[PDB]
Amino acid sequence: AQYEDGKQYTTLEKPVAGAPQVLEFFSFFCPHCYQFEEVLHISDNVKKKLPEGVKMTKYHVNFMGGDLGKDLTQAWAVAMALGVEDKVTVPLFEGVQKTQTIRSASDIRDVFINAGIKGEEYDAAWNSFVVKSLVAQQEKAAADVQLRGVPAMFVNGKYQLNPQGMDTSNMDVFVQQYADTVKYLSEK
Repeated sequence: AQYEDGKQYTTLEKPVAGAPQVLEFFSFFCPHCYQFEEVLHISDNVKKKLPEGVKMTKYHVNFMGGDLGKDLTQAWAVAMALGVEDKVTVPLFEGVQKTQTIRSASDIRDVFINAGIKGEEYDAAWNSFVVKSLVAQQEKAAADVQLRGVPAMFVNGKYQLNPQGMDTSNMDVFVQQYADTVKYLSEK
């Protein structure tokens, strides 16, 4: 066939009920995730090919970068609660991987301040129980698919994107193939 299990996607043998439709996992410590965000704009190009009525979820993971990795999952929860994902994603990647100026929770906070979120507002979100359960959701979702690797995408709690089985000669071709596969899996 053209799309075959174990080729452009794998099937979970332990399918996950009540999962978000399109679920993406990442880490600001994850180098391909940096690529997925800055260079390839994967999340974006997928949305452009997803149907009417499909919501897109993206979660951070703990298993890279130790104590800062966890700080970063809470911070992403703050970002989701405030709706400021599009303003902090890039300086967080670049602060962790490019300039390496993010070394503590306080440096993470600085990115939010610089991005125009107010101190009072960041610290109140940081410390709120709404952010705690949002942290809990991110962790529960990673837990349900026994996640050991990022970047990762899951469709309808049963399919996992397998980017290794797509070719990377051409960046644009890789992206479209990736998105088209998400579209295929979506309609399944």
